[PDB]
Amino acid sequence: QQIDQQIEEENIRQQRKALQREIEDDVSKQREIKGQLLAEEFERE
Repeated sequence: QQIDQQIEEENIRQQRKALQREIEDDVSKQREIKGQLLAEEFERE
């Protein structure tokens, strides 16, 4: 039974990555939004 659950302990060490993927979305959006907004700043002059 301990081995059965020793394996589960590793199964659980194996959500952070999906948040990491999200981290990159956060980065891309803000980076590109700054460019979109500067393009808007000119359009809005």
